[PDB]
Amino acid sequence: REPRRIVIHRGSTGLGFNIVGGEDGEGIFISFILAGGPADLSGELRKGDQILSVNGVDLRNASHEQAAIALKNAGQTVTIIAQYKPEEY
Repeated sequence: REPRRIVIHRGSTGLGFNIVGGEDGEGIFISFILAGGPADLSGELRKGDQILSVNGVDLRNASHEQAAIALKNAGQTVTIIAQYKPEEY
């Protein structure tokens, strides 16, 4: 259950995933992976990954809005530290 570093590049549509959580002690979790999008084709992101950071910005205790912002401001090369945490998701 080690965390992993994933580097994805943004596409017209975006990074290709959605997130949930950010509240009540729940972290930011990947809820949806868009087929064929960058998150999908990383081969390293899954539904149920907790996003621990984005370009080094800690999102462990971040609100959903904070996390969305971080993903948008991360630019064209997005480095995600994710940890697969299905029990919690």
